[PDB]
Amino acid sequence: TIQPGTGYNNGYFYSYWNDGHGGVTYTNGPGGQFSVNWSNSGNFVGGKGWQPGTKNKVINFSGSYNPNGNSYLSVYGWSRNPLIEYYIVENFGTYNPSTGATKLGEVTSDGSVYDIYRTQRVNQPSIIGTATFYQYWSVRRNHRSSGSVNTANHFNAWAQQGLTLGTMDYQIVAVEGYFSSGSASITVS
Amino acid sequence: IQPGTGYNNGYFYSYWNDGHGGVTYTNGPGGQFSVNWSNSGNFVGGKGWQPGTKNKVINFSGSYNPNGNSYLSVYGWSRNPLIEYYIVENFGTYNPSTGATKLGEVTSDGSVYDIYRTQRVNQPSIIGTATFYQYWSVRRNHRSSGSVNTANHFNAWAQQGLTLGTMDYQIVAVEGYFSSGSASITVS
Repeated sequence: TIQPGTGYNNGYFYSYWNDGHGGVTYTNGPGGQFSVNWSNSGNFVGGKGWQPGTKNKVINFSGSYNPNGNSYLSVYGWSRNPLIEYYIVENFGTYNPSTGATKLGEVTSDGSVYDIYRTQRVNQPSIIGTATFYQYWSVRRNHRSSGSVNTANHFNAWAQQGLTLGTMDYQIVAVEGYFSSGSASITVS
Repeated sequence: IQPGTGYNNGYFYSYWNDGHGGVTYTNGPGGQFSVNWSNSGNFVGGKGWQPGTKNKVINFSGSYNPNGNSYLSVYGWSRNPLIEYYIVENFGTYNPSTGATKLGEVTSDGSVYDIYRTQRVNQPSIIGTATFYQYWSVRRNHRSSGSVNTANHFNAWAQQGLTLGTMDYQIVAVEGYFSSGSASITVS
């Protein structure tokens, strides 16, 4: 009933994307809440937040996150000029999504050490169309499904290692899945 | 001893420096060598084989105490194509793969290694000044003793399209770069 796309719900921006593989139900709830239920999904990512995001937003989230297989829960966003995709990963399922990415260093924020990484995406889908761009990762060592993310600590850590922010695009708390099943119910503020 | 190559107590050795001063390379009994350095320039030296092989299992043991920029590695070259390579087992204050292009990961001898390549442009080499690629495997679990199955690295590199030519020397080496330290390493 909610199809892949973007828009606003109950005051919050939301984005939902899938590869058309079937097996994902994304729902928007009251306020900053969204749920995802999935079963033998393909690749998807969806959630609530802001458009545009900012370089110093403190993002609060709370709820339940129950992946069965490949999945992660993150602050997810994009920047323009240069085109950048980024993830501050708060929890993941059966696969560490930083695997294969180049480690850049570490940062401490909001009660955990994070490992930071970058990888190059070549001719991949993006907010401006097929493109080659860098994808930044900050992966929390102490997994959780509630908390507060001071995005500035991660942007500062990435910038130390090559990141430049031109103009911010969207910035959401998102659940990603990749050929897996699960449920999640997350509220953003 | 002075910068050069040779054999000592059954082992090939190579010692190179940039002329800056501040480093002593010493050959010891059997497969042992030591390095002591203090405000050095750039150097690399150690013991092993000439030529090395693409399936050698290399054993090293001892003490490695860098104070600054340094690494401990299986170090060697191939010819045709000219390739310089490092399987880095430990390092000091700087990750020598910094800025190199990551090609993948390989698990070997008790650790995940990150695999990289970079290009050296008009740089010193075993055949003179040249431009050539440099392959890296960098151990995540740092150690100063252990066993290196070189085939696991060479095969992983090949899978990422990193061809090796005819093998030249292959040693366990201590490198330093504008730093101080001591090391005592025995190869077998």
